[PDB]
Amino acid sequence: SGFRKMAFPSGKVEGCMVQVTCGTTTLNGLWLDDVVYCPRHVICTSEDMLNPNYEDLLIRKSNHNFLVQAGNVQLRVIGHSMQNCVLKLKVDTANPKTPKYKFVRIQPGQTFSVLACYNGSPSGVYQCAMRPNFTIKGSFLNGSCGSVGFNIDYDCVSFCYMHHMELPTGVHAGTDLEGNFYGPFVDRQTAQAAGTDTTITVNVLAWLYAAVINGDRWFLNRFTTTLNDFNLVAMKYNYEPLTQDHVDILGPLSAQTGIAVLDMCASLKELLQNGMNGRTILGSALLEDEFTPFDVVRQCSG
Amino acid sequence: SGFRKMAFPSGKVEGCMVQVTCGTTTLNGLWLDDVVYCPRHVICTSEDMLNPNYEDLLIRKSNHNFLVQAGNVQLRVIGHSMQNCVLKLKVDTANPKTPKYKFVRIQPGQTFSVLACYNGSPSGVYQCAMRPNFTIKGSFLNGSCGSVGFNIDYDCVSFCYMHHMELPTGVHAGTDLEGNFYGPFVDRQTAQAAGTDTTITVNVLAWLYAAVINGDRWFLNRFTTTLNDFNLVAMKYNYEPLTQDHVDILGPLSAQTGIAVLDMCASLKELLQNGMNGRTILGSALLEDEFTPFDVVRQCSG
Ligand SMILES: CC(C)n1cc2cc(Nc3cc(=O)n(Cc4ncn(C)n4)c(=O)n3Cc3cc(F)c(F)cc3F)c(Cl)cc2n1
Ligand SMILES: CC(C)n1cc2cc(Nc3cc(=O)n(Cc4ncn(C)n4)c(=O)n3Cc3cc(F)c(F)cc3F)c(Cl)cc2n1
Repeated sequence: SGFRKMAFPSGKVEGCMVQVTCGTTTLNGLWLDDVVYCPRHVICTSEDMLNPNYEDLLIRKSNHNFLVQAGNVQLRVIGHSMQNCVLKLKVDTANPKTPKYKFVRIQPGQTFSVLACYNGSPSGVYQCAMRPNFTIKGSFLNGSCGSVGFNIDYDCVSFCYMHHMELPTGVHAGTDLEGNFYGPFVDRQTAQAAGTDTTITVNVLAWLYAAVINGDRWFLNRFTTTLNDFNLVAMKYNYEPLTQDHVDILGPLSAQTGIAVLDMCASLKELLQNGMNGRTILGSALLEDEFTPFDVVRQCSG
Repeated sequence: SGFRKMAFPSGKVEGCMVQVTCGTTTLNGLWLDDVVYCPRHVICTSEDMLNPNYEDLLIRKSNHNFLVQAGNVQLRVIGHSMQNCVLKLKVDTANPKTPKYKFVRIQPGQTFSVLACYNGSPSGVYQCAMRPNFTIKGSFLNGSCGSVGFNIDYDCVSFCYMHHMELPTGVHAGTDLEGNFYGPFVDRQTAQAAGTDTTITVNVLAWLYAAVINGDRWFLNRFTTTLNDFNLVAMKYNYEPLTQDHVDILGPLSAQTGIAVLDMCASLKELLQNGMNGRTILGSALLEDEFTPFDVVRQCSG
């Protein structure tokens, strides 16, 4: 197909990555104005990591225990606090590369760009989606803790994810920039399982709209459905139910193609019930669920 | 610990993107030190684009016919020349964000990051490969002309691609930074086909090693093959030959996984002859060929 996982240009975020070290424990942090944000796990020694008491651990730290570096350049820490699972270190220098920014908490299905970093040095950028079980299928090595995920709209970086940990199945878990985990996970080095995942229905529908835009439309039928009936069927096939917000974000694709959202729902319901019977959509037998309606419009229309 | 198409961080290149305008024709340029590089197609009017005589068109221009804009700042052009299909505009100010850089010509099968840009403004970043038929399967829209492809090694940006055009099939053609096309194409608005494409065998093997590293092993078998006998089958299926150099560069991945290169070849041979019978590898329903061995080593080990 002519669709790629495309990331946002990463330069605005690259200019904000720093390294934070407490003793020998080291990870990545995010320097915006005169504050550095990073996972509070940095304050753990190896022996603390299993079952940390973060209040007690933080109480015994002072500003002079935190080594924050921009490249090789040390930034002096002049205050510290903890908000949920994020440490906030106030530094004596406002980052001159700070972009316009927001902190946002995203829903499952939403996509974002990840800047994978090691020792405060950006290494790679890629797009990924928040799964319905609140994990991401990222690509992260040891030392990636504190890498961030983001979108860029207008000229403003919306930070939505800070990476904390790998789960036993190789998927990834983390927090928003206010330190609240996505999903039921905790920041301790214990085995935590993600729940069973489901397919992101709103994104599958966006993919079907993308196929229509490109002239691949064999799956359009003469039926419609109600949203409630569709949701009840979807859940029988391990598909997420649609929300009212999902119907709304499909609006532009519906308008562009002239296909009502609930008619697309009826078409997807036929595919769930009957399978693709050997046919392909956009050259594939698999339905893509990590392109949002906004991703589709970006790549089709710019 | 996950496998994604990962691009280089784009910030070093973002700082070099400008807009170039000649008359009403406009596209993207690359500002390094005191020179702006862009496709010479920019000197064409609408009527010229169908069948341009570029040396004629260029002698009919002066420095003041070129408008170069870097954000809200106009750069004064104080000289111009052509190098093959690349226009070089000397400006009166050096770019302070110029990275350390080189111009390189890549080989089919090699990968690079693309920074897609519109009207001099970076819009997205993604990884792609130079196809054996010297096209690229990019994500590019109208106005992307002059976007660049690059790799980053240490702190040095190696520019390898400058985007020119989309072919009727929806794939893309462009030049190196010395203005030579990859492939049999010309910078004329006329329908151009590429040669028949093949699959990049060494890259498929690298990606199968990535699959094994990430625990996806169903396709392994215990057949063995010689390099020659694998190559006879590969060529039958429109796969590129595997050379001894290819075998050598897969060595690190062979060592890591304990799977001899020719044992992986025997696995690939079976996949070509039998298909993947509805199964996936690393979530893909088809054999992926846009990851090089180095790509896999970098993403799976650092
Ligand atoms: C001795 C010094 C140098 N030192 C050791 C450290 C170990 C740490 N623990 C983690 C680091 C990390 O990068 N990741 C992310 C990840 N993504 C994919 N892979 C494979 N790894 C982790 O998951 N962890 C474990 C972990 C991190 C948490 F934030 C958490 F709440 C629980 C965890 F189990 C770290 Cl962070 C620093 C180290 N420094
Ligand atoms: C403002 C007005 C006066 N104006 C119109 C222009 C048209 C131009 N022509 C192209 C622009 C472009 O971005 N792309 C790349 C691309 N990638 C995917 N898509 C769908 N399009 C093109 O392929 N072209 C066509 C094209 C470009 C060449 F460099 C070439 F040698 C032959 C071509 F047919 C341009 Cl470049 C500027 C324009 N300005």
